[PDB]
This record gives sequence, structure tokens and C-alpha cells, in this order.
Amino acid sequence: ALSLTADQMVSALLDAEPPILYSEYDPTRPEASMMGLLTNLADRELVHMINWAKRVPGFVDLTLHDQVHLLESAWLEILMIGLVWRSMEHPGKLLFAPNLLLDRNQGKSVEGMVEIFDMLLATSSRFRMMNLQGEEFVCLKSIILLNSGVYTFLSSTLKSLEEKDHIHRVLDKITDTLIHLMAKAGLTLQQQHQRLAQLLLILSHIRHMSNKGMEHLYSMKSKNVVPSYDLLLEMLDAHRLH
Amino acid sequence: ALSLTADQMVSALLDAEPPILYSEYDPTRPFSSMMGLLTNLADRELVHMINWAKRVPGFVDLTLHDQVHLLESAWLEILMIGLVWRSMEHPGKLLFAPNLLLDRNQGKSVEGMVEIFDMLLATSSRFRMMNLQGEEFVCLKSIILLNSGVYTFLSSTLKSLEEKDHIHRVLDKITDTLIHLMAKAGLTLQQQHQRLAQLLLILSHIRHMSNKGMEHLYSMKSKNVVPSYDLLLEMLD
Ligand SMILES: CC/C(=C(\c1ccc(O)cc1)c1ccc(OCCNC)cc1)c1ccccc1
Ligand SMILES: CC/C(=C(\c1ccc(O)cc1)c1ccc(OCCNC)cc1)c1ccccc1
Repeated sequence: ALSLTADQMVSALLDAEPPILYSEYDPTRPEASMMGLLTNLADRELVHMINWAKRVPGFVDLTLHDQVHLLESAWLEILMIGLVWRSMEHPGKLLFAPNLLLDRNQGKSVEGMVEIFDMLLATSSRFRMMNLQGEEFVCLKSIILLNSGVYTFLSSTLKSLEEKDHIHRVLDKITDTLIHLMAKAGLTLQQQHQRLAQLLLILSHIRHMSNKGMEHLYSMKSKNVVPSYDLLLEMLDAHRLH
Repeated sequence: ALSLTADQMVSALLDAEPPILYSEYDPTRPFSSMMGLLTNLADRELVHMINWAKRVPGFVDLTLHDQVHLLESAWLEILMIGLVWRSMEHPGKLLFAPNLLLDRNQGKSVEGMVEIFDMLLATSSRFRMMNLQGEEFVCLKSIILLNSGVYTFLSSTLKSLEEKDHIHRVLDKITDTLIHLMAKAGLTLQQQHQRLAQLLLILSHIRHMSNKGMEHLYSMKSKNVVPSYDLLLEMLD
């Protein structure tokens, strides 16, 4: 897993991509329905996200507790970068699903999105201006999975030191993979390091948007909206019986 | 400022460093008051932060309104990365000021720090394990200033496009500078790109910690605690 080539890593990540899901509304029927639609869509995406995470090279080498911690920290960032990616070719709008495309004025009335709708649109625009490639996108999504929770392993066991070292080794292999993609494309070494930094700085903005989103979700005080550690544990703690 | 060499950029940033300030308490009186000490310390740091920002190459080429927007987004991240930096050589503790060093158990009783004390300690430990250098630290703090608010200008005027392009040129020049520092130190090209990414990924964690801190500050409902756009505007004028 730490022995994949860059091309093999990219191939693995592309193979592991989850599907784009639909909103569950009757398209023959005529608000506050937006949060209901989004909550339902995110619930169904989360199941596929768990399957995807298990195929990110290196991720299933971690303990199940550490897998759960990472997913707990990252899942809304991962939903949001997917949203931004799908919206890249739809300026001024967010493609929540192929049947749920909203513009900014419509977003103005979506619960919890008073700040974040415009932040997501700006991110999508930035991706378009950089001409972000699918291979780069899947690298960034893997980086979020591995990085977002790594500085909150409040554990100091020998095993935890081993876990963090591994996570940093996988992150390093993804950095190498991103650089290789840029070299294949013919970028100079200076352009490669500049572009690597541009992409990684966007991750800080995705964290920001996720924190603002999570603030809203907790404010709802709805028992099942933020996935619990124990729920994520049940989905990740698979048997081998299938 | 887009014509500085990497070495000149580093010297400029090192020259521009703000001082380390002290907490204001009677060192002869007992101890227990932490949020009051920290809000006062942050208030006095903010004035020096504005002077520092104006010496970050490229920053004053921006409009006043865009300078305010950047500082409004970034100022707690900038305070927090400074805190993490001065705590690097104090494992298990946070050096809020040279006269205000608290351990983890003491942090347990500090308002608003139920989550972020441990997060700041983890960041300091990560800086120590990477052997972060002062030259790298000042580059990262400048990146935070230029990056944190750049995807929230919510403007598409020709002037705004010009402003965003400039911000990214300055960011690109700091990336070049970071890479040059790593090359001077003898890192291979592979080690350079890996270390650049490690450093920039820590910035996401600094954003996380600032958002958690800002949530607590807004919860205080204290009129002067979160600096207003208009207050920052007066200081930046
Ligand atoms: C930014 C849109 C958004 C959400 C979203 C973003 C990308 C997707 O692929 C699917 C849903 C969001 C995500 C999760 C939501 O509820 C969690 C349900 N249990 C996992 C509710 C809404 C939302 C909006 C307001 C507040 C927080 C998130
Ligand atoms: C992490 C410690 C912290 C803060 C701190 C961090 C680094 C410093 O150099 C100085 C102050 C902090 C910062 C700002 C505070 O009030 C803002 C006052 N107007 C600018 C209050 C506390 C704090 C603690 C709880 C909630 C939010 C921030």
C-alpha cells in the first residue's frame, strides 16, 4: 500500500470513486423541504463514502477506532468537496444532485446556507479557474480523509505513534502522486510546487465551510443528523460474511 | 514586492515580526480570570498584528477594504499560530505569554478551551516533530493572512479580479520562498514537496481551531470581543 506507484495510486482512487446520487423527490410534484432533501441525500452518500474510504490505500491498515475518528472529522468536508467538484461546470449554481440544481437567489432561502452557499460557489469558481483535473480531485479528497482528524488523536500509546506515522506516510505518497500528475502534464518544477500549494490551501477553505455547516447541523438538535461515533463504528465495523 | 528574491522575502518577514507581549497581571497577587487575561492580551497583540500585516510584502498594495477583509478572516488564526510557535519548546503546555504558562490540567478550567487546548498542544507537538524553523513559521503566518479570506471577497468587479490575482501572485512567491528555504537546508526535491505539503496541511488544522475559538467568542455576546470590520478599518485606515 506504501509500495504503489503514483499511477497505481491514481488508478486505485479513480476506481474507488462513489456514485453521484439523486435527490429523492418526485419530479412531477411541485423550501424547508431543502434541508429535508439534503439531509436524506447526505445520509445515502455517507454509506457509499464508507465504502470509498475503505478503498483509499492505507486507510484499512489503521485500527477501526482510528478509521472512525478520521471519518467523524472529515465526512462533511468530503461531501462538500464533492459538491464543489460537481458544480464546477455550473457557474453561479450548486449541483446538489443532477436533479437538484439551485442558483444563488434560491440558495438565499436554504436553511443553514446564509454564508456557505456563496463560499461553496467561490470554491467551485476557483476550481474552474485552476482547471482542476479529476485525478487531482481524488487525491485532494483522500488527503482530507487522512488529514482532517490526525491532530486530534488524543492518544500517546505506542500504537498511536505507529498510526500517526502511517497516516503521514500515506499523505506523503499522495503528495508525491499529485506532483507526478503535474509533471506528466508538463508543468515546470516551479509550477508544480506552486500548484500543489494552491490546491492544499483550498483545503483550509473546505475545512472552514465544513465547520460552518456543522455549526448549523448541531443547531438543529435532531438526534440522527450528525452521525455519531457509534453509528460510524457500526458502518465501518464490517464482518466478512458477504 | 513581487520582485523580491526568496532571501529578501524571508528577511522582510523576519524584520516585521511582532513582539511577544506579556499578560497584564500583578505577579505578586494570587492566580485562578483566564478569559480576561487572554482577551486583554489579544487586544494588545491585535494592534501589533496590524503593523506586521502592513509589512508583509504585497499586503498594502491591496485596497483598504480588502486588507480589512483579510485581517477580519485571519486574525485569530494568526494569534493561534503564534501561540503554537511560542509553545513548541514547552511540551504539554501552552505559553500564552512568558508569564502565563498553563498545563493541560489547568487548561481544563479555562473558558472556551474544552476542545481547543488539546488541539493547540497537538499542533505544537507536530511543529516540534517537524523541527519547524522560524523562517518557515513567518512564511506560514503570511500565507494565513493572504489566504484565509481570499475566497470570501464576494466581488467580481475588474478591481476585485485584479486584487485576487495579486493575492495569488504573492502566495505563489511565498511558496517559492518556502521551497527555497528547504533547498538551502539540503532537502531533496521529493523531501521539499513533501514538507511543503505537511506545512500547508497544518494550516487546515489552524483554521479548525480558529473556527472553534470564534464560536466561543461570539457566544460571549460581549460587544468588543470580536473585532468589528469598522474597528479593523480604523486601525488599518
Ligand atoms: C452545503 C449543503 C449541505 C449538505 C450537503 C452537502 C453536500 C452533499 O453532497 C449533501 C448534503 C448537508 C450535509 C449533511 C446534512 O445532514 C447530515 C445527515 N446525516 C449524515 C445536511 C446537509 C448543508 C447545508 C446546510 C448546512 C449544512 C450542510
Ligand atoms: C487559544 C487561547 C484564546 C485566545 C488567545 C490566543 C492566542 C493569543 O496570543 C492570545 C489570545 C483568545 C483570543 C482572543 C480573545 O478575545 C478577543 C479580544 N478582542 C481582540 C480571547 C482569547 C482563546 C481561548 C478561548 C476561546 C477563544 C480563544
